[PDB]
Amino acid sequence: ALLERILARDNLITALKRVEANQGAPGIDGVSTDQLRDYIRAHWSTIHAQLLAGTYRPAPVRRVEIPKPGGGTRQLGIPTVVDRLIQQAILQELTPIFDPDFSSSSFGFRPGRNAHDAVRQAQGYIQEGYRYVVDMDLEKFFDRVNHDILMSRVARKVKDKRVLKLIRAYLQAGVMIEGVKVQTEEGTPQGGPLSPLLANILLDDLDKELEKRGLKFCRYADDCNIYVKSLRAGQRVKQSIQRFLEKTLKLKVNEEKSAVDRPWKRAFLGFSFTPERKARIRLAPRSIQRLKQRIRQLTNPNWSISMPERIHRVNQYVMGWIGYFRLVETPSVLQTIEGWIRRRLRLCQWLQWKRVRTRIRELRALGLKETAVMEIANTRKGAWRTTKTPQLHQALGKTYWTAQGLKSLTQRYFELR
DNA sequence: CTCCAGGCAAC
RNA sequence: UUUGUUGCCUGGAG
Ligand SMILES: Nc1ncnc2c1ncn2[C@H]1C[C@H](O)[C@@H](COP(=O)(O)OP(=O)(O)OP(=O)(O)O)O1
Ligand SMILES: [Mg+2]
Repeated sequence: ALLERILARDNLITALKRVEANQGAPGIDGVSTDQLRDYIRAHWSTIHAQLLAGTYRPAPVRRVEIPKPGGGTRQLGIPTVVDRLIQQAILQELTPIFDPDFSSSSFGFRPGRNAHDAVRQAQGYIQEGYRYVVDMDLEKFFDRVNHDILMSRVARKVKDKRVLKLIRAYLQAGVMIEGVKVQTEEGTPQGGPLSPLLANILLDDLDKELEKRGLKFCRYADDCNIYVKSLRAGQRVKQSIQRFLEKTLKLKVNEEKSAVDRPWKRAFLGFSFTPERKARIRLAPRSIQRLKQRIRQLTNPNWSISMPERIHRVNQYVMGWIGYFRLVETPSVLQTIEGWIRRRLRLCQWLQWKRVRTRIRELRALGLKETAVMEIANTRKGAWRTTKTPQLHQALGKTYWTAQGLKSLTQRYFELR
């Protein structure tokens, strides 16, 4: 049956190679992915037997506080490499049981689906005429998952008692706080490979309810939003759907994040929309802000890196960044921040030549005319002031940065379309 | 298409 | 320090 199919050699090797590919930091017992094979070779006889019997209670997860993009802190729960290995093996077999029967409009944590699919569908509704969003998000979503309501929804498709106990064991598994196991009454650990699937299994009913009501929506994990014809209809469905998941499913809603605003006045998966009669996809203000922040630190202040290395490091971020944000239909802002990147990249180039003699040497070598060299080389104007002067645009223009290895943001934006 | 390494995004 | 799912981007071996 199922737990036999989970523990098949072929399934465990694919689960092994995943854990090893991730190179995650060790769980509570300090064994890294680098010695996962040698661990299982030594202890599989004990592990294999113990878990199929129903007795195996897994190792408690490790608590790690990390920052979230919103502002606050996220409590991680890192299982042991073997518990990551086992959870992966469960996930690999449970996926084809549940995933085909998940909603058409569910895009989070699923294979062959991404954030772009969720945004394009969301755009489709506002483009047709449903020009008001019912934005929503849940408070501490993974932490506030009730074990009984989860396992009930798991029990619908998987009838095997051995795996239901195994999944519950991982839910039950505690946290090790300075050498004591603290029991977990509610919540799946953020860090267990099986946790995202379990999250979708619970919210599967939310999709079916919204599908039953005949509502247009796009879900990506807890970030769910429903699109409507007017604000009255949007306000109506907001508190109605709020009470559904709060009583039937028992999950709290984040009222700070949840709102019934216009779609172009809110952010959905790092994107927003435009006021236009056909609503174009644009960058969210935070998406621009985070790019700026990352470019500001990559360009060297008290940091100290080689110049061509920084061009490679900026390329490596920006080319990766535009890989995701290519979905936007506004090259104007992309042209602006590309120019801004160059102005930031001139700040380092300018500060590299501190003395005027080196400035005169480098500008003359670059091909700038002798009148322009002397006019700017010995200026009282600040570094950020001199970066936007006619002289430094000429000497260190887009032509220079392209010829010295810098990848054009807007070029690759077009080349990815 | 599967596999390897480096990265970027969403949650 | 930093786990996880999922998707893509760049290079390499089949
Ligand atoms: N880096 C991550 N590692 C592991 N799980 C994550 C990570 N980021 C997000 N998740 C998971 C766990 C979260 O409960 C779930 C929904 O994300 P998110 O809404 O950002 O956090 P949250 O729902 O726990 O808190 P919040 O109250 O701030 O919305 O996605
Ligand atoms: Mg949330």
